[PDB]
Amino acid sequence: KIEKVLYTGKTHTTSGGRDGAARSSDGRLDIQLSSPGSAGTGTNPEQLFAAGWSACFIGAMQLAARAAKVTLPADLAVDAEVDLGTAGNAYFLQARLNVSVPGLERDVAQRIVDAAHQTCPYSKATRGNIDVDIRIA
Amino acid sequence: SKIEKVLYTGKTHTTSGGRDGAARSSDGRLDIQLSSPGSAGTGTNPEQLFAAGWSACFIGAMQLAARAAKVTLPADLAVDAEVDLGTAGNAYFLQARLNVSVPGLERDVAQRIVDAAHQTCPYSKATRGNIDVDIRIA
Repeated sequence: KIEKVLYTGKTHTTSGGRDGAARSSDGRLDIQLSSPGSAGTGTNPEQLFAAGWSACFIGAMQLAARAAKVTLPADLAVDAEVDLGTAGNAYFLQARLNVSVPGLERDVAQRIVDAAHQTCPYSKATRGNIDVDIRIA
Repeated sequence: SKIEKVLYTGKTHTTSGGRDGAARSSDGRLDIQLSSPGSAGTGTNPEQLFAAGWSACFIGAMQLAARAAKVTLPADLAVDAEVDLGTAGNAYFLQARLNVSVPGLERDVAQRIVDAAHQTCPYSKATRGNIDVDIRIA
């Protein structure tokens, strides 16, 4: 249970079927949507979740690196994949985050990635409910 | 291994500089700048992205339920989502509110579709028990 609310992201999302749209309250996000894998030019929940988790993960890595007095490489990146899949009539997500951290000693890099996976609120939100493979790539 | 068949994989490349960042999907369908919401930078953020993604996924689960029940959903269907980033102690957490608008649909049928979507939506499954989620129907 949150004690202090620091920021609220607000969106309005519409759909006419296969194609839709989502716009944030402040216009920062203004995107078209199309069903994942369909013919549409819009994005989808899997791409959105991959982007959002990856961003939050990098921020958590930066926090951890500060606490450890470690400088992260300029070329830090996360290549994420989020699958939609089924078992029977039931749908699930699963995720892979491949962290690119060139220049850091193995142990140092692993400690930072491990701290991030512990502190990242998206990682906390999904803990124990979906499979998540975090690797240094 | 909950998944037996993978239907779709979304792929992204994300970088940040700690003030600006960027995320781009492999097929360029998503191509966004990121900014800290504590700045007035024009980039988006993980809370907006999560709000949008869950909303999109929720609508898709409603569409699935409505199709099977032979229900026509309003063309002006909408989900208004809010995702809070908050703290307890020095630790960060999310919570969410989804407000579903289905103008013209009888409230009985709306409740059936919404209650079904919250059970079957993969984002709702992925977060179950870890964060507070309030679902309302306008």
